[PDB]
Amino acid sequence: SKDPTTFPLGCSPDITTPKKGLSMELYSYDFRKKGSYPCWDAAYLDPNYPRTGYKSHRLLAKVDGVTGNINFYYHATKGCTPQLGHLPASYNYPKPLTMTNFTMLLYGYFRPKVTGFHTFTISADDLLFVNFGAGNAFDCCRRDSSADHFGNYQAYAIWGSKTAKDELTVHLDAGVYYPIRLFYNNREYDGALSFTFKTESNENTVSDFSEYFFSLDDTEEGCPGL
Ligand SMILES: CC(=O)N[C@@H]1[C@@H](O[C@@H]2O[C@H](CO)[C@H](O)[C@H](O)[C@H]2O)[C@@H](O)[C@@H](CO)O[C@H]1O
Ligand SMILES: [Ca+2]
Repeated sequence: SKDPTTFPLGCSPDITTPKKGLSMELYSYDFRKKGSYPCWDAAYLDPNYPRTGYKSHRLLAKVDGVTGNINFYYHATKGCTPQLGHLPASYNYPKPLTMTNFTMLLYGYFRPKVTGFHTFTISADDLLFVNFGAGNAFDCCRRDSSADHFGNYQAYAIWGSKTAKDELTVHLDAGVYYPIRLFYNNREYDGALSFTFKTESNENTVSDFSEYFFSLDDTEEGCPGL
């Protein structure tokens, strides 16, 4: 149920109009004390960090309606220094934040337009961990109760690996709502996130998620498929 799979389970909500976009939570991420070498904290790679550790830091912002092109590259100018900047407009959060050092959680549902094999390509500085599918990300219209219980990642990218890029090929059904969780961190300096996909049905890369990302209310019974 929770394991990654090429045939992720999806959801069938009883809702005539879903809400556009994913939800986002932003969290602080500190450097180690001055005189530390390296200056940055390796906590971001603690195995618990994407599940619980990120919540030991300050919740900075919680917003809805994240969609469009969510890709970014923040070029820092100084090492081992908090520097302010902005997320792209697509994130619905125009306040400044420490773009050199922060954590971001996105969640909601991906609804495909076509049926078939989708190949998602991701890259990140410093990390992007992706869950995708009911159970693997969270349970259908039962997100609040299953949010902390995601399974092993469907895809991940870590700066400093051999390549810092990953693919995920999954077969999806058009119009089905698939639970998705993105977890991002910048430890220091530059920060970057790339999230795009292709399908077998044409050669174009999709980078604008405007009619693909949705939010659904939880219900007592949930909204499983099949
Ligand atoms: C490996 C390392 O410590 N590099 C320093 C730079 O910081 C890293 O930058 C990479 C991207 O190149 C990445 O964002 C990583 O998260 C950062 O830790 C930077 O501080 C630079 C300043 O001149 O020095 C490098 O040594
Ligand atoms: Ca970085």
